[PDB]
Amino acid sequence: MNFDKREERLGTQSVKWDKTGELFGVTDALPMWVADMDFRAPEAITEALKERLDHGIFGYTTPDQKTKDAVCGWMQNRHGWKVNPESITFSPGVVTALSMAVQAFTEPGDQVVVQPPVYTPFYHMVEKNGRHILHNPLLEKDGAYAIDFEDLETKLSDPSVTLFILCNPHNPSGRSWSREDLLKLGELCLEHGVTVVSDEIHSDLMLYGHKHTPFASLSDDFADISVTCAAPSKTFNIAGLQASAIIIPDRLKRAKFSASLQRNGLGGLNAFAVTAIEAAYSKGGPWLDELITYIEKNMNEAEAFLSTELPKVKMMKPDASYLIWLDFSAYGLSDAELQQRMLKKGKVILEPGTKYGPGGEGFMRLNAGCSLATLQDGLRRIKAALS
Amino acid sequence: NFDKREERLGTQSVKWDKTGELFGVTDALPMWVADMDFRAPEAITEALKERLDHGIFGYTTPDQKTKDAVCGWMQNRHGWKVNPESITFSPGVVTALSMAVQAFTEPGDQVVVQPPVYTPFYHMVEKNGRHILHNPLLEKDGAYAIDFEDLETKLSDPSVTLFILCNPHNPSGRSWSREDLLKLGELCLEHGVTVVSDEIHSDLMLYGHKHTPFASLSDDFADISVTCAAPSKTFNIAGLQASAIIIPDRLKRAKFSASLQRNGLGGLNAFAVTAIEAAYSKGGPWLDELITYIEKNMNEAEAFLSTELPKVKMMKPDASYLIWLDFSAYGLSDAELQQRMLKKGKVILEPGTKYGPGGEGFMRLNAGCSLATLQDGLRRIKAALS
Ligand SMILES: *Cc1c(COP(=O)(O)O)cnc(C)c1O
Ligand SMILES: *Cc1c(COP(=O)(O)O)cnc(C)c1O
Repeated sequence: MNFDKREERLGTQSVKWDKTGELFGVTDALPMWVADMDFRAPEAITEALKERLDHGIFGYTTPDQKTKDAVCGWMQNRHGWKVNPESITFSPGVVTALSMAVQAFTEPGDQVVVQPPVYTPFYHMVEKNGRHILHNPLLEKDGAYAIDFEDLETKLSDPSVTLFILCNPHNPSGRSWSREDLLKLGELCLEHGVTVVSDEIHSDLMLYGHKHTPFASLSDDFADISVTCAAPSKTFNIAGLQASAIIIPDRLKRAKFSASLQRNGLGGLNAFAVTAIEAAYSKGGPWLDELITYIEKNMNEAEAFLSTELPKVKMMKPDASYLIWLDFSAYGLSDAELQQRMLKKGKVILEPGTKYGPGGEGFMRLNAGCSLATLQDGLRRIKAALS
Repeated sequence: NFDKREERLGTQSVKWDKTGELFGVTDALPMWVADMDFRAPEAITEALKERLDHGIFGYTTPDQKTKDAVCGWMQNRHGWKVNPESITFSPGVVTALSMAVQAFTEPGDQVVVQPPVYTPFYHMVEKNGRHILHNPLLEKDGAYAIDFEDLETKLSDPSVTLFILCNPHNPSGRSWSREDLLKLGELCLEHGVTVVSDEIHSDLMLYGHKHTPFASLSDDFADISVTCAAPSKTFNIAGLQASAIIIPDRLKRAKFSASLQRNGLGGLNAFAVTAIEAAYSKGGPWLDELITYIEKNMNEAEAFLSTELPKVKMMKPDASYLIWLDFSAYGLSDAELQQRMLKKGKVILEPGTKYGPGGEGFMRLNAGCSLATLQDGLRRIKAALS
């Protein structure tokens, strides 16, 4: 493949490139914010979409035995994890699945534990459904995030806590939790009667031979209290297609999740979604393995550059994915001022760290899912941003 | 060109590939679920190729020119002025109905519908802890009419908060008159009921029938209505999951958005964003060519039914490609009618059962197909009835 190839994305109705005016107040800044890549989907996906377009009929389209086998086959090949086809419910996206899972496995007024800072919709899919966020803040220990197990046990044992949403890899930072972290979390959740939603959407994008451990893979018991959200969207840059496989080995939990879909008038995938998730999990491998190497070399360049040129900026090197959580605390600036210096003076758009709630103060997130050249330009824009 | 023979077996089509699971047969001609056996308009497939060639499928959002396409259609096809601020995108009309029910009622509230009607109307009320209240349709002159005296009684009940209008009405394809709609609006305005109008059959007006959007009739009506429109039935693209929901009243639009956010919805897929624009922008003449082919298909059905199966009363539909067929005069049970159709004739209709009360003795025949496929359908219906 050829990730250095320069793409024009202006005028493609791209949220990342075309909605900067609406969302940031600038038209002339390099977009490096929302988590989508600047790359063409693999040819293995587009071949098969063009094939679906050629048939020319776009009526009611359903996933089938071969769609499920591509999901199962992929999880066994990439992650060593056995999934029965029957475990899989499709969804138009993982944020939808987060919402459905909240509605299915908790009551109005329950508490849901998350580990902040974290992906913003975790807050929204709990708060907007009249459930309550209880935070288990992560600890910064040695330029990497660690889980605080003493706080978690205190939080998980309150009787109104019925759900825990795990982000693994964690967004932001790209932290890949250890087997032992998951085992400790799992046992606490069994003990305290807490269903686990595992958001594993970044889990294919593992850097430097970091190993992903799907929570549900660890025991029967874990499998029976888990809802794993997986998707080709981050892995193959096809968020645009609204395709998710949600894995729920417990029949009763699956039926409750399905019921939430039915109630809200959902359960269909669009016809392109159905082609895309079969092609992606069938023939995506080789392209992913070239993307990892490409992202590794992008991450080595950002680390090289910041530690040399910007020594007050502290970069968490991610274990996975193409998003870099960056610490600008040392500059003593408001989040309001940091962002204006990036927007007006560097001409670059990063995600402001306050988006991710407590612990996001003084950080911003940088989308390194672009050609080396675009990354080098953006790094220079961050330096420029700071006098 | 609608006479081209089109292969749909092996294409993950619910209609053609899910018969074994849903009807217990794989050797029958499927003429049940409401999608067509035709290629979409070239105006949509050509714009789809453009987005495919660009080769990147990240987060894609509707823009002003998407909402303009929608306002262009409603102005050009209907004479309805729609401000872009009024449009909220949804992945589907069933999704919209669920959202409307959750946004505009309380649990325990009663929701009026006119049976027999599209099955999801019942599910999206009952499954959400709301109560279906029937305003049954009367058969008069072999066509449906509204029972306004019964309707007035029911809209008066104070726990009734929502009316779900099907216009055109599935099943039957009935296109409600200006007069019908003015009287319905008056009652809901009188009794503080919110009107959800499913208008998804509204662009396939046959034989000079004219669709009247509820919302178009006055500011009073606009402001209590939720209009669910889509290109999906009109252009055979239900599998691109695109729809446009028109809420002129800003407060009800806010509550409807809030139901979409709450459910982690709001986004359209990249192809839907393309498809809805192209369809409402450039689909006009392909649709006129389709109205004409449907009209021929209906004429053939009426001619064949009046001559070869005169016991069958066809409701000639005002709109869409779905034929509501009364098999009463045969005296088979609903269950024997379906086993005869599926096992003897080896053809699949929608059993009128599923549409609720007023549905017994009926089945719905899908004529959205080549005249050849329809003639094979009618031949199999006659074989089933011997
Ligand atoms: C980007 C992202 C998502 C997005 O899910 P969709 O399927 O695109 O709705 C969900 N979770 C995490 C952690 C993400 O980073
Ligand atoms: C087919 C049909 C629908 C389904 O709409 P989607 O866009 O597929 O959700 C809704 N309403 C009526 C009356 C229909 O006939």
